[PDB]
Amino acid sequence: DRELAILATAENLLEDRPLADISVDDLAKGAGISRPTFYFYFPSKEAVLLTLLDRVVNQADMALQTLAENDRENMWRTGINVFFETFGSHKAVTRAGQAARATSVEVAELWSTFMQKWIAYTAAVIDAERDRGAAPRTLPAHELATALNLMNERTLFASFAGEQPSVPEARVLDTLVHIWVTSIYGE
Amino acid sequence: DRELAILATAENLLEDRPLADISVDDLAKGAGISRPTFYFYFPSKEAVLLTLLDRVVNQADMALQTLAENDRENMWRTGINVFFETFGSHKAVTRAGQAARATSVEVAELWSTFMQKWIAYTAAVIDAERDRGAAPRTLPAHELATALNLMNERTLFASFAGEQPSVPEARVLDTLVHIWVTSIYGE
Ligand SMILES: CNCc1ccc(N2CCCCC2)cc1
Ligand SMILES: CNCc1ccc(N2CCCCC2)cc1
Ligand SMILES: CNCc1ccc(N2CCCCC2)cc1
Ligand SMILES: CNCc1ccc(N2CCCCC2)cc1
Repeated sequence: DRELAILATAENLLEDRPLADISVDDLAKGAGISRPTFYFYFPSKEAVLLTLLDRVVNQADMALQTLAENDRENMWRTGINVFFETFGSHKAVTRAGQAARATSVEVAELWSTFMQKWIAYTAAVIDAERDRGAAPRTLPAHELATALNLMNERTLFASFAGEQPSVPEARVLDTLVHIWVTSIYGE
Repeated sequence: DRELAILATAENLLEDRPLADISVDDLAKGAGISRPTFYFYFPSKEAVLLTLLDRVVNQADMALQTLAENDRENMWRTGINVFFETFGSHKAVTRAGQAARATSVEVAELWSTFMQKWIAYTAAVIDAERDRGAAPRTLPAHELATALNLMNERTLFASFAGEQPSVPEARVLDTLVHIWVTSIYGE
């Protein structure tokens, strides 16, 4: 399938260079198609990135939904790990998709919708923990959930991209889980 | 002074539109100078932004240094508030400077150097709290400090920019302080 070959080529090329340094000819060439055939499937390379990002985000969303449908520290660690493993398996798409937020309304909306959904879920679990007496009623659950999920987005991204500063990738899950558990269950 | 007029004009224009939508003629016109006179002071509008960002970051750094040279929850709240009030007083420069990270090595290095400095300081205070028995020895202090400061960067930025999702600006200091205090002092 030619559309899949375009997507595979784009992800492969994003490992080596940013989207600005990839041409439609590069994408068409790697996919084994002509430039006009490429434009049948996508109007631009930015549309290719949007489709790649949608597939990665959808993969994380489906894994989280699978977890949601089935100790306290391990509960949170298993969910945070979905983000760690899913986006960490597509670091080039993740990095390019984060950068495209500044210039693409569709990319920004894709990220925003996903984040709002799992912030709302986080808040609902915190509320449930408070209802059963396991967690104290401290901050508004939705505000706490927002900050913790923004921390995870920024901190996981830093670890993936090798940024300075960053938590080493091999330490970042423990670091985030500690902060989540102490801030959710601590007085 | 013509350089200051350029900087003032750029900050004023960044409140209304991004840097891509501001021309050197716009900057020169607002500053009351010609285009070639502008290029005496700055080689590009991106250099103007870099200078603006350097002034804002330096303002925060000097305020933090003043605090460092002079209860536990209030100690952390007063320091986090430096970031809240300094960058919140220059939201347009802050937003443009964050966006320029993706394309400017000098902007990225400016942010990185500042962040590394106050992560190192945060870690040193955490270590001091552990040395005097006030905080438990849980995560490596530098890793904990890294995640907490990345949370603050991402979460304050979201609140300033009106992003969705975000913590409301009037709630964001309480939210961050809670997470810092529980994760630093909690077992
Ligand atoms: C039964 N709840 C399973 C579960 C499902 C999802 C999560 N996460 C926690 C990390 C943020 C997304 C939601 C945590 C636990
Ligand atoms: C509620 N949203 C939680 C969330 C947490 C982390 C992320 N990211 C996405 C960017 C790469 C790091 C993981 C995205 C969403
Ligand atoms: C005596 N220590 C004062 C003090 C100075 C700086 C801070 N911050 C805390 C927020 C991150 C930057 C460092 C906290 C407390
Ligand atoms: C250790 N660095 C801490 C830090 C915390 C917050 C920020 N930001 C800068 C972007 C706007 C929100 C505040 C920058 C640095």
